[PDB]
Amino acid sequence: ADVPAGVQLADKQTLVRNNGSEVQSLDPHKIEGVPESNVSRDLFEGLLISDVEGHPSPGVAEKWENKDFKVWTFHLRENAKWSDGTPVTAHDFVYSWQRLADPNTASPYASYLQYGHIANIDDIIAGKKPATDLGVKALDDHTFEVTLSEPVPYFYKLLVHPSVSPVPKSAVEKFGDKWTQPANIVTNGAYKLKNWVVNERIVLERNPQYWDNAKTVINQVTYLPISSEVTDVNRYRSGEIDMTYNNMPIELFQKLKKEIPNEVRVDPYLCTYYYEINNQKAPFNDVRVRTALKLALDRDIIVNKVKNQGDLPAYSYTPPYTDGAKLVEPEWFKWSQQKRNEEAKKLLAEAGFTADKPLTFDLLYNTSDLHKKLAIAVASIWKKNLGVNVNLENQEWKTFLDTRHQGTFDVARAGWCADYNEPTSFLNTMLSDSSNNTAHYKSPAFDKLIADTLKVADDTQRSELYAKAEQQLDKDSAIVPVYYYVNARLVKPWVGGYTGKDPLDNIYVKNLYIIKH
Repeated sequence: ADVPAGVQLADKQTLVRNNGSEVQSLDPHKIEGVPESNVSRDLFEGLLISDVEGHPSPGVAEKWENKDFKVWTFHLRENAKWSDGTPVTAHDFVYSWQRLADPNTASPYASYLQYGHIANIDDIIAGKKPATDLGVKALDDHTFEVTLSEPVPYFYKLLVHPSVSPVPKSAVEKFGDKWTQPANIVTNGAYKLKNWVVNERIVLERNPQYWDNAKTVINQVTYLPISSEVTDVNRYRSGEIDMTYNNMPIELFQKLKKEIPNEVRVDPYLCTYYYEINNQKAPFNDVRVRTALKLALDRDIIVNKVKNQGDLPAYSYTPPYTDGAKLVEPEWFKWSQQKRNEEAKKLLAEAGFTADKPLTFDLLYNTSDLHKKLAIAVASIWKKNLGVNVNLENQEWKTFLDTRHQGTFDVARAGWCADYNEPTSFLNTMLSDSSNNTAHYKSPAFDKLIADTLKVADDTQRSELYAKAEQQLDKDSAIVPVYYYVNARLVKPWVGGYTGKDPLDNIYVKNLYIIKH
């Protein structure tokens, strides 16, 4: 943290953050969500990290070079250490990226190495080559070299994500799935794990071995698993919580802006809220059905009447304000809702649905006040505008994500936030073979457009191809875009260091501090 001249620090430097749900895991290779990543940034540090405004900055690597954007060489700081006092080396990164690539680890982020195009990853994912063939090597203990199969100019931006953080081989091997328990875990970020009570709290304490430990201010941070946004705001206003999770309750938000305006932080956020359709399951494998659901949803009602929290109606998957996005707004989005409804009802009638045999399906959402109220409104809207019946189903976060990967669903509430600020951070998740493709969408035309983006050496042609890929996704109605999120949360006046300037919201508790109050 960089404490401004003159601020008086509180005597007790502790923080309580709500984290939206119980994490899937603390293992960097077994996670894919925001709550998981929130805890991961405090515990495990990769090659680079985001600074307080979101810029990619030195992490374990203090400096790096690239040759033709294909061979990237990272110089690791000599004093980077694990919480047991042992050095973090380039060998730790070799082992870790191999474990991420290995099919036996079954990481949801195995395709992150395809997104960066590390040499040989496709054959490794498909089991044709061993993970030791991955294009990474330790040139010495403090030098990690990555070789890609084609130039990737934004490659370093991917490196702040948890999936490419190091994991301690000795603990993983000796303890297996229990390596992340407090007694066994070894970490290299600013904090160490003190307590992990499932569905109660995660407590982190400062890691004295962290290389930048002298600049860490907060001594202990607790992460809570509260999925009710109303309850989170209640425990923030009672004094227990210092920073809520950034999902806000419909019940109280309007009230909050007028009662405590200075605590309500609302900033840009590169995330998209959408209904994910399972594209491989009839009748959702019919584009007419998917288009009808997309058009009949009334975004103005949801975004402006039901939610009204500053979100913008969405017509794409990649947010239009992503760095490099130059998207073409489709004609259906400019139409009136009445015209969208007619087209939708027409496509459904063409699809074979009638009043006698209506379209009836499930709408899965993870437990949440926000998601439940929005799914009840969407169910109503679809019933009124299109005559479809939906059965709402809630599941806790970890189970919800597993359900989506299994494909044991019809339509699911969904949200993707960028991992690096560039359109492929969204677009690569819709590639046929992506480990993050929970839409189960497979389009050779879409895959080809994205493959062609690194076959050109021009950001204008790249942007044009990203626009065309969005148009292909839209023409196939792979998803139902609803709105582009804003990052809205409550932060007590005494929490210093949270700028809100990073549109990826990659907060590190090592950057915050408590002002005397």
